Amino acid sequence: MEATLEQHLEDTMKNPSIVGVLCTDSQGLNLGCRGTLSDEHAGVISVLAQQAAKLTSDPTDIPVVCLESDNGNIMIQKHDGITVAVHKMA
Amino acid sequence: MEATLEQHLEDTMKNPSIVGVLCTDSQGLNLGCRGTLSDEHAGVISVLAQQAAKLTSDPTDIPVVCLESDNGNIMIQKHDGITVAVHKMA
Repeated sequence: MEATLEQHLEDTMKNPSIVGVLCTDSQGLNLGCRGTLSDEHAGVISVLAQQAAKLTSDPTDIPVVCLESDNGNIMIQKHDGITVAVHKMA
Repeated sequence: MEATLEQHLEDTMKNPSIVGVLCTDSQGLNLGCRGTLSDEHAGVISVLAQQAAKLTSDPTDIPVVCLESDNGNIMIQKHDGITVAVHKMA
């Protein structure tokens, strides 16, 4: 099959609770984003993921990072090599 | 009253689910720790807290950071000026 990140970001945003999504490589390159998460957030998202990884030794035990505030929650995890951040309200 | 951080760390560790605790200032200075969290983790804990703060504008809306993996969960939050990390198993 032929799948694109752009398609996947569109699919993800169809979830009514998801208000933003952003993907980066391990050095903060913005691979694509929608909604509340934008170019200015990619570096920070990548640093969070890279710092979290330092707090573990494997096997493949990559910690999920969650951020919670009045403006909702952001979940950051690696999937198939890339860093994925999802913002939900609450 | 006269309270010390050392006393507070001892108190915190009495919680049977808490296996580590560490406090830092905003630049990673280790103010005190017990259990699974030690000197080597203070810089990372501080960076996580400082990066999370960049993902918000106030008032006093400091995001709590959670890390979850096979080795449990770490919750990082500011309290009265300092960064506090607590590690629980699961």
